[PDB]
Amino acid sequence: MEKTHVQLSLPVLQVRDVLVRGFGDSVEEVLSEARQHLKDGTCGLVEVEKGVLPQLEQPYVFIKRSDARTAPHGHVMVELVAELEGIQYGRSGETLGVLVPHVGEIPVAYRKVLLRKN
Repeated sequence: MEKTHVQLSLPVLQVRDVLVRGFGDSVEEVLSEARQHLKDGTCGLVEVEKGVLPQLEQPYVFIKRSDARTAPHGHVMVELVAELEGIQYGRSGETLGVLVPHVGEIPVAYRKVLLRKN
C-alpha cells in the first residue's frame, strides 16, 4: 500500500547528457509520467542553472521542498509542481531540480528525497 511519502535516491544528470528531455505534452501527463518513473526507479533530476530550462521540454516537472524541519534519515521532503507557459500547478518551497526520464545516462551524484505521493 502506498505510503504518503517514499524515500528515493535520484540520479542527478547533466542537462547535455539527457536523452528524453521531458515527460510528455500536458501538465496532467507530465505529472502522471513523472510519478510512474519515480515508482519504477527510472527518473533523473537536473539541477536548474542558467541555460538548463531552455534545453529541456515543457511542460516541466519540478521537485520542490515541502517543509523546513523534516529531513528524515537524510532525505529532504519534496513534492511535485508542474509548469507550462509560465503558470505553475502546485505551490511549494524551493526547487531542488527538474525531473526527467532516466534511460541509463551516467549521473554526477545521487540526491536523497522523501517524496510526497500525491
